[PDB]
Amino acid sequence: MSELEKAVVALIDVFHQYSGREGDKHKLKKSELKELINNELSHFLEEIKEQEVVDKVMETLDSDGDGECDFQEFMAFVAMITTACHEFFE
Amino acid sequence: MSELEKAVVALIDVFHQYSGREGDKHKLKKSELKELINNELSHFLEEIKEQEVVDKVMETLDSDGDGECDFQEFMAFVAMITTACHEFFE
Ligand SMILES: N=C(N)c1ccc(OCCCCCOc2ccc(C(=N)N)cc2)cc1
Ligand SMILES: N=C(N)c1ccc(OCCCCCOc2ccc(C(=N)N)cc2)cc1
Ligand SMILES: N=C(N)c1ccc(OCCCCCOc2ccc(C(=N)N)cc2)cc1
Ligand SMILES: N=C(N)c1ccc(OCCCCCOc2ccc(C(=N)N)cc2)cc1
Ligand SMILES: [Ca+2]
Ligand SMILES: [Ca+2]
Ligand SMILES: [Ca+2]
Ligand SMILES: [Ca+2]
Repeated sequence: MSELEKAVVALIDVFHQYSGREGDKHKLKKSELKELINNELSHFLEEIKEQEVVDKVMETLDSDGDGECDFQEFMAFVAMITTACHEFFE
Repeated sequence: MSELEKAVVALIDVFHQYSGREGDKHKLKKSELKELINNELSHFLEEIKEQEVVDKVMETLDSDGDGECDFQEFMAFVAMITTACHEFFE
């Protein structure tokens, strides 16, 4: 597999390392999303320590109002992160 | 860096391995997009041999009508691919 192809599976891998931990196995609730960010995006994103900060990140990502981040909402999150990296973090 | 963090840079790396080859250094024209697909997505996508097929893929990706695929349009492409992989390719 190519680097692109490996990167694609890595995106799917990380979603499920976190999504299956609690409740709905196919969505990241706030507590799972916090965990993912703090453990998998520690170099790209400031550590989330306040519940308020998890809420605001989840409000941004949650396009269907169920209070959770599903896979396509996660893909939009990845697009935000990648775009920011691409821009050398503003 | 985490696997997620490495995957993010890999997405940026591959865009530029192909985007800088011809013309506008920050966009993939059809010929660059064909090259990327055939060389970097050979396990996920059928090889493109016909110009018609490049055109139709580019028509799908090109949201601002400039006939080229920029970075955010590339990110949507990646979202399509990842979603398809996630779905075990329908
Ligand atoms: N030895 C290690 N484990 C290690 C140390 C640093 C590292 O770094 C990778 C480069 C990331 C570049 C970080 O760039 C920014 C700038 C601003 C913001 C912001 N506040 N929005 C966020 C990120 C990777 C691994
Ligand atoms: N194999 C490679 N090419 C490559 C591999 C690792 C790397 O490590 C970057 C550490 C993260 C810091 C921010 O990463 C970027 C990278 C590229 C762009 C860009 N060209 N837009 C913008 C931001 C950089 C390039
Ligand atoms: N030894 C090698 N170099 C190698 C061989 C196979 C491989 O495979 C990875 C798994 C990809 C699974 C492929 O699954 C589909 C199913 C349907 C379509 C479709 N027609 N849309 C596209 C892809 C990777 C490396
Ligand atoms: N470290 C890992 N976990 C892992 C690493 C590599 C891998 O190789 C898959 C080859 C590509 C074939 C299609 O890949 C997928 C993978 C996961 C899902 C899913 N769970 N939705 C859907 C499709 C699978 C899992
Ligand atoms: Ca869950
Ligand atoms: Ca949602
Ligand atoms: Ca170009
Ligand atoms: Ca365009």
